[PDB]
Amino acid sequence: DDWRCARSMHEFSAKDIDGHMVNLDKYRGFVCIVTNVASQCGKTEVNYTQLVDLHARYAECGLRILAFPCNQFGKQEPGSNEEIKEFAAGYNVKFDMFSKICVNGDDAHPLWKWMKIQPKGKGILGNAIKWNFTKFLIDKNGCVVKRYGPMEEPLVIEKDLPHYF
Repeated sequence: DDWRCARSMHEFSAKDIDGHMVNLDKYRGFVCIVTNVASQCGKTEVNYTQLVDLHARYAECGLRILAFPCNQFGKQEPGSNEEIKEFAAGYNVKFDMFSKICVNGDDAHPLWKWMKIQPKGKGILGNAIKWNFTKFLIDKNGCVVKRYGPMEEPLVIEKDLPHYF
């Protein structure tokens, strides 16, 4: 449980959707949106399309997006990593797709256990991720700066990006 004493997203690693181990310190210096995704939710389309739009408009200013598939919410991400990769490609995703994980419970990926206990990572009701497409905004130092619920369209994050983005 070394995740509990971490102070930055940059202290974690995660397998990408192709199986390559990513050291998240590669995001040092970048503003990041971290989100749990699913292919079989009613808002799947609006979330993917808006995240792609944010990335197209702000990648050159240093925005990065880390999408973590998760099957814990209505069994709405049942497919294999290869299937999910091809699904995201259908929305023209060019940001970073990760291998499927859990976000709640003791088996949750340590990055997610950590984000949920940060001062700005707590939800409106409590810490647990409530459904697909929760979003966390992470600053260039790897700290959580804001959390957005499943009903928040990604475009709501845009105003919270740095004023010179």
